[PDB]
Amino acid sequence: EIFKVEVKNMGYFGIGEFKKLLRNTLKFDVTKIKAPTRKEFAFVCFRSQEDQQRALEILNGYKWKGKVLKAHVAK
Ligand SMILES: [Cl-]
Ligand SMILES: [Cl-]
Ligand SMILES: [Cl-]
Ligand SMILES: [Cl-]
Ligand SMILES: [Cl-]
Ligand SMILES: [Cl-]
Ligand SMILES: [Cl-]
Ligand SMILES: [Cl-]
Ligand SMILES: [Cl-]
Ligand SMILES: [Cl-]
Ligand SMILES: [Cl-]
Ligand SMILES: [Cl-]
Ligand SMILES: [Cl-]
Ligand SMILES: [Cl-]
Ligand SMILES: [Cl-]
Ligand SMILES: [Cl-]
Ligand SMILES: [Cl-]
Ligand code: NA
Ligand code: NA
Ligand code: NA
Ligand code: NA
Ligand code: NA
Ligand code: NA
Ligand code: NA
Repeated sequence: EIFKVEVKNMGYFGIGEFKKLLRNTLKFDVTKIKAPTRKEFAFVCFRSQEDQQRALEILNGYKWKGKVLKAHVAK
């Protein structure tokens, strides 16, 4: 089943940097990322609901690449 979020207020970023944050720094089990413009927003899907819930708790308020990130569930 699908456990998706949208990360917002990202400013400019690289996909390598973002996948590092999610998978190396925060140890999320990421199944998929759609951030095609490399700015402002990224959709992410996690293998478990636990990581989706974890991503929303952590990323809301998380200072990264000069920005205070926000995140919400995505359908
Ligand atoms: Cl920026
Ligand atoms: Cl932004
Ligand atoms: Cl960029
Ligand atoms: Cl990068
Ligand atoms: Cl990039
Ligand atoms: Cl990096
Ligand atoms: Cl990081
Ligand atoms: Cl985690
Ligand atoms: Cl992907
Ligand atoms: Cl799409
Ligand atoms: Cl992408
Ligand atoms: Cl592209
Ligand atoms: Cl689950
Ligand atoms: Cl988890
Ligand atoms: Cl919050
Ligand atoms: Cl924080
Ligand atoms: Cl800063
Ligand atoms: Na934004
Ligand atoms: Na980085
Ligand atoms: Na890792
Ligand atoms: Na693309
Ligand atoms: Na748009
Ligand atoms: Na922070
Ligand atoms: Na959405």
